[PDB]
Amino acid sequence: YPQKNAELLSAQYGTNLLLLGVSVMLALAAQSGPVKEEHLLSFITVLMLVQLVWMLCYMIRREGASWIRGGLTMLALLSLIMDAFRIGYFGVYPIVHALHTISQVHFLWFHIKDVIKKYETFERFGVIHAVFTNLLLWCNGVMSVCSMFSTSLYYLYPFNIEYHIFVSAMLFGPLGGLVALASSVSVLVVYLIVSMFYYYGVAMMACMCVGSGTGLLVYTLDTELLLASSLGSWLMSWCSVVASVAEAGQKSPSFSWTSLTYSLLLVLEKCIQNLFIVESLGRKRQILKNICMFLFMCNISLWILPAFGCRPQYDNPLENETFGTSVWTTVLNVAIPLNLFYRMHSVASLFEVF
Amino acid sequence: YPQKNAELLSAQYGTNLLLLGVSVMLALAAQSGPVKEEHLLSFITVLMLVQLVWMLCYMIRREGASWIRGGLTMLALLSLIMDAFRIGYFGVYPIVHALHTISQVHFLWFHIKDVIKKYETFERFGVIHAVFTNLLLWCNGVMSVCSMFSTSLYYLYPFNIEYHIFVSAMLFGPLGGLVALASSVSVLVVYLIVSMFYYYGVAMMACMCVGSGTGLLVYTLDTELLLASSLGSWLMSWCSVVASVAEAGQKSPSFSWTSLTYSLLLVLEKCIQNLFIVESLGRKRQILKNICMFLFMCNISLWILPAFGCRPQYDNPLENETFGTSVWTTVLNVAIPLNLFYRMHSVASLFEVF
Ligand SMILES: CC(C)CCC[C@@H](C)[C@H]1CC[C@H]2[C@@H]3CC=C4C[C@@H](OC(=O)CCC(=O)O)CC[C@]4(C)[C@H]3CC[C@]12C
Ligand SMILES: CC(C)CCC[C@@H](C)[C@H]1CC[C@H]2[C@@H]3CC=C4C[C@@H](OC(=O)CCC(=O)O)CC[C@]4(C)[C@H]3CC[C@]12C
Ligand SMILES: CC(C)CCC[C@@H](C)[C@H]1CC[C@H]2[C@@H]3CC=C4C[C@@H](OC(=O)CCC(=O)O)CC[C@]4(C)[C@H]3CC[C@]12C
Ligand SMILES: CC(C)CCC[C@@H](C)[C@H]1CC[C@H]2[C@@H]3CC=C4C[C@@H](OC(=O)CCC(=O)O)CC[C@]4(C)[C@H]3CC[C@]12C
Ligand SMILES: CC(C)CCC[C@@H](C)[C@H]1CC[C@H]2[C@@H]3CC[C@@H]4C[C@@H](O)CC[C@]4(C)[C@H]3CC[C@]12C
Ligand SMILES: CC(C)CCC[C@@H](C)[C@H]1CC[C@H]2[C@@H]3CC[C@@H]4C[C@@H](O)CC[C@]4(C)[C@H]3CC[C@]12C
Ligand SMILES: CC(C)CCC[C@@H](C)[C@H]1CC[C@H]2[C@@H]3CC[C@@H]4C[C@@H](O)CC[C@]4(C)[C@H]3CC[C@]12C
Ligand SMILES: CC(C)CCC[C@@H](C)[C@H]1CC[C@H]2[C@@H]3CC[C@@H]4C[C@@H](O)CC[C@]4(C)[C@H]3CC[C@]12C
Repeated sequence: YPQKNAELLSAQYGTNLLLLGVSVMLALAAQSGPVKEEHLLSFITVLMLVQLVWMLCYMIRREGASWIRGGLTMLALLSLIMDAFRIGYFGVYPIVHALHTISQVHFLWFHIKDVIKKYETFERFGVIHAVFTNLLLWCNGVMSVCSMFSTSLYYLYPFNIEYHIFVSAMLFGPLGGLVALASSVSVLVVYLIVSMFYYYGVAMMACMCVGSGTGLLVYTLDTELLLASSLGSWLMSWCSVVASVAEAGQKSPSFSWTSLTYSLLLVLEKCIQNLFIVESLGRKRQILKNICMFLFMCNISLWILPAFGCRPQYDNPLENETFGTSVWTTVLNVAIPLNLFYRMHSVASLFEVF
Repeated sequence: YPQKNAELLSAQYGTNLLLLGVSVMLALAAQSGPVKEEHLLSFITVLMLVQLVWMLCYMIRREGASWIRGGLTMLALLSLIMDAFRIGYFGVYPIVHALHTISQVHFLWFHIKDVIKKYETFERFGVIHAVFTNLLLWCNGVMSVCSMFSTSLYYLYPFNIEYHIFVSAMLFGPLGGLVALASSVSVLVVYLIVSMFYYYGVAMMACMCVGSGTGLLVYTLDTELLLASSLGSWLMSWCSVVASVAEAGQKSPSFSWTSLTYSLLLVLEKCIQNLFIVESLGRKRQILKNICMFLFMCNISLWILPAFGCRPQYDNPLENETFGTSVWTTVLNVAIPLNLFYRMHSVASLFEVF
């Protein structure tokens, strides 16, 4: 049997798998009579069950990496406690999801590395199924003692979405840094006990742009992953830029050239850092070392801030009136958990450079 | 200067170019105060002007293929008369668009082939700009004597969108066939002078599936283009399948197992034909020849039918109540002009096989 056809036929299966999801999601976004949320939960439940069964059949037949695995396991633990909370609240979906999570963690830990290397068409259909089950659970995620459950679900939400992003992915000077690490926590605490976030972010992004530009002046999977994760922040930034300029057209002190500069600096920071990292992969070596140090000790600060819930973007009245509550909320729900992945990738890459 | 960075930096530019569009489109879909349609028209007008200027600078510095060029030129002629009608109705956009169309046609005809071969960073930024200007004009297209203008704009609409698809692309037995060619016109005329369309399509897709399957039993850019264009019909089909099943849950004779079979056959037909074509690229040779003949003389029939305006899908009350008028309309607006590209590609490929 020619094996190229398996790549094509499986690929067609995979895209039909995604497109069926889109159809059921579209019929749900419309909030029409015939399609209810339970139909989407049933659908994906059926896809997880199919996956589990595939893994069981595989086990029957068989009669950098450290950072990736650590991130995967910790995200899995958070996505599993997310289900412990859902199950505690009361349906069926959180149980199949918990089983799926446990399965994925185990398979990725022990087999995806080299066991799968020797393969034919069974694995080619299995992997595509897993990729489009995860990449469709991220869709469902993004779309979707009462205060105890609400608080825990809030804090765990970006980690469940990031979990799905991370699994999708796999299946398919120094003094300023050290001060910044303490400042991140200080900003978080004072926020919990708005404008400080934007001022901190602008100052931090300007310093990062200067550092990375200096490093460039002194001078394929990683580049693609950096760009793929960068798109979340780029979308969020351009939404803020469009709303800020549109309001700036009329008489309004809303923007105060602080949300526009912030958004443009975020775009510039990412566009420069991606090149610095890609290029990195006698007296000048020390400054390059200081650049690598100051940069990842800064990356961590901007990764802790959204990770611990200080995110003020959901409370912005400008881009909610401009884009709509559900649209702006969804855009933030996409950009935030992907940004939490990008920053860790950046830290690990800069560390390995150093 | 290292040239790899140009690929990365230009790529970042290109995706930011797309994301800015998305932001302005999102602020427009919301139909909020600050963003009007004129801001989107101004935006893209600015991008075309930039492109034109790029081409002028390029000309200053310089001090299968037949089917592709023919399709491009005829689509350009239809997209240009589209502007002749818009200009006749009265702003600025149709004039810049006409200039853009004339530019593209000329550049693609004489230079894109080999003149650009010798290049550095100017061309790398130029091509990405052109790709994301066209691939964003397709977005605007899809979203958007009065009866004379309405009639002409209706008939020319799929050809303007297909024009943008085609340009995006480039920048980045026998007796049954002969009868089918006459039947396509007969069906078109009787439709203009509904159920016949669905019965014809079901009969035709079942015959195509049998032919292609038989050919497979007897036994990289083209495969990717076939899949990329197939996704339009796959989305449209899964929308019909989801709405049909959801209605089938309740007591309803709407589906009548004619829209569900049609949609599933369309998916199967495409999934089998894509493999037949990819595999194709003593006594059994004659049947294979008959298969190639019967198939492209059938492909043409299903390409003439939507091309000449017999498309009844816009009048479906089921998938408009199920998905919403604007959503179902948009889905058809995507699937139809892409399907018109797929079928021509299929005919040209089968012809070359024969
Ligand atoms: C890298 C490749 C394999 C995937 C590319 C990312 C996808 C996961 C993205 C691409 C476009 C996205 C889709 C864009 C638009 C919509 C429409 C949206 O429907 C709406 O609610 C709009 C208004 C309405 O219809 O109510 C629901 C999510 C969905 C299907 C999307 C979910 C995420 C998708 C599939
Ligand atoms: C990588 C490149 C080449 C692809 C670029 C595609 C992105 C620009 C897409 C992918 C995900 C999309 C988003 C995914 C889903 C939605 C859902 C939609 O929200 C709704 O569900 C409708 C509101 C309601 O619930 O009524 C608004 C559009 C938005 C934010 C989409 C906007 C466009 C995005 C960012
Ligand atoms: C092959 C690569 C380079 C591109 C992939 C195809 C894109 C051209 C597609 C992918 C997802 C699509 C987007 C999906 C979702 C939306 C949301 C949509 O906004 C809505 O109207 C939803 C509800 C609302 O917000 O009112 C407008 C079109 C847009 C931006 C899309 C336009 C076409 C996009 C960018
Ligand atoms: C190639 C693979 C890996 C990517 C799959 C992405 C598709 C599933 C995306 C690309 C284009 C998207 C469509 C582009 C734009 C819209 C606009 C949106 O319509 C609106 O503008 C909102 C209605 C209003 O105007 O109020 C509804 C979703 C829809 C049909 C999107 C549904 C999801 C689609 C088909
Ligand atoms: C990885 C895991 C083993 C340890 C850390 C992950 C955290 C996200 C988890 C671990 C246990 C969780 C806590 C237990 C229950 C709590 C209810 C209420 O009072 C506010 C949130 C509340 C205090 C939770 C916040 C998030 C926590 C702290
Ligand atoms: C690798 C990475 C994915 C791990 C992330 C772990 C964090 C999400 C965990 C670690 C410890 C947790 C905190 C401890 C208890 C806290 C008190 C109460 O107000 C609820 C939030 C509260 C402040 C928690 C927020 C989430 C934290 C910060
Ligand atoms: C390529 C081009 C040179 C020739 C064919 C392309 C067609 C899509 C174009 C050519 C001229 C166009 C016609 C001229 C004006 C007409 C107004 C009204 O009575 C109904 C539509 C109306 C009759 C148009 C239909 C579409 C036509 C027929
Ligand atoms: C290569 C490909 C992109 C070329 C497509 C050309 C067609 C769109 C053109 C060719 C001739 C045109 C027809 C001639 C006049 C017609 C009478 C009136 O009722 C308006 C529609 C009317 C029936 C036209 C529909 C569009 C046609 C069929």
